Amino acid sequence: RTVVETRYGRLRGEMNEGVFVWKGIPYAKAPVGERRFLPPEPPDAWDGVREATSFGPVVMQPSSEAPSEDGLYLNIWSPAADGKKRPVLFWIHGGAFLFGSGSSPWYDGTAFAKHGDVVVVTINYRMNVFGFLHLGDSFGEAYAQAGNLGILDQVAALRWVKENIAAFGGDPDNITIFGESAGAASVGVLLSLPEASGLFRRAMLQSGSGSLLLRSPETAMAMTERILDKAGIRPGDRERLLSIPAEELLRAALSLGPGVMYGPVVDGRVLRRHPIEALRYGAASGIPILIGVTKDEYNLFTLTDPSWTKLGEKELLDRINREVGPVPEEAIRYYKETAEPSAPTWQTWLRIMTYRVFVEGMLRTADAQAAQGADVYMYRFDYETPVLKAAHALELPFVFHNLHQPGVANFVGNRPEREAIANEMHYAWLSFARTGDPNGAHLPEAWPAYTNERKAAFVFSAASHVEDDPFGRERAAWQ
Repeated sequence: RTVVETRYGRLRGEMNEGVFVWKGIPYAKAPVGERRFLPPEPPDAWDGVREATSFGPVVMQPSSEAPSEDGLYLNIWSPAADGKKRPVLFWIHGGAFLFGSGSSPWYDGTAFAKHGDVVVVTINYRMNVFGFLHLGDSFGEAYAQAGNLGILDQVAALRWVKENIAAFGGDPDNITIFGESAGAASVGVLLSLPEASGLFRRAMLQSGSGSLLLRSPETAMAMTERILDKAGIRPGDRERLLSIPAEELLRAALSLGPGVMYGPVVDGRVLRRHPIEALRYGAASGIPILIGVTKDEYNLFTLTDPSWTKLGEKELLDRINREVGPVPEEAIRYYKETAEPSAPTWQTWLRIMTYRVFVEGMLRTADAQAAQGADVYMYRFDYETPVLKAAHALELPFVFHNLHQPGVANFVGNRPEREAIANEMHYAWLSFARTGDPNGAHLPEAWPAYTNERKAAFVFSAASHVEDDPFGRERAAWQ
């Protein structure tokens, strides 16, 4: 029962906690050598039973084997490899398109599989300079898609599942794609992608949207120019581009520091238009979504960049305007009125960042989908949970019910309470993937669908409840 036959050959998995797991399955040919910076290609078939008991290496990233360009692998968890057509949850990890992997223990699919009788798939996709180096036409038409290779890898993994998941006990016609932060931005992009249309039935976006980390061609090209200089690669020198060692190319890129931000590029080749705008044109009509945000998420960014908490009010405001401005005066007045008397100054203003980077994107996405007539379920995660990371969503452990897993901010205190919230989110996510509706007795009260009329959203906290148009006042302040 551990051996499964796919279109490319047989795979041997292993038993774990009562469920079956297959690790390190290649979903595309290794993008090394002459295949570097090129779209993903179908993996080569093999004879015999390939071992799928160990995770494959993770993609190149700043550093269990060592990171490698040969990291296009996926992992599968299932109650049993049969023909029960179970819902399929396809996870796209976050990490600012810079680091991370589907093999990280906090994404272990055992709980979802065991508690919901669903199949779970987690993947790796090319990141940073290997997956998002926008070359444009600088090195020829063959590399015109280099700026979005990470997205293309995700699509290639999705096609592999659509084509082979049935053998692992999953239903190819009931795939729900979900992700957090950069992973949610990836979901947002795929929702708008013609090439991915029909590959999945539903989507869930946790603290992210198609606008998160999205770059314009001009912006992306400017970054590429700096990277190539640091790497000693002359524009148009395909030879050096392909022979430079992976570690050296990665070091060159990282030396630019957190100034360089990776992400999808509306390059007119892979992404023809803004991911959210596309939704307005029906790119994802008929695709239900569950979407939400982590309360005051940008505060978490000050942990990685303390500079925000050491700027004068005027000096802080200017930095915000530079990054997400222009900020209308109506908005400023709103934030001064809602400020917390006991909280430091920067916390008042950083709320502008939380809104522009996370809330607006979610609201635009929900409004676009609702306008198309598709069901939308919106939420705000308020539970205060403890904490070196690039992205800062906080729902993950509760959604995956991986509170035990190592690496997780597992600290003493409120065990029963942490369990209650997990039992609410875990099962609501399972219900959405199963039937397109997160409702059930696992929720203290009904979670109404998001409509322009009521704009209802579920609030997950120690005492979860429904709130009508909670972002209303704030939105009005800007619009």
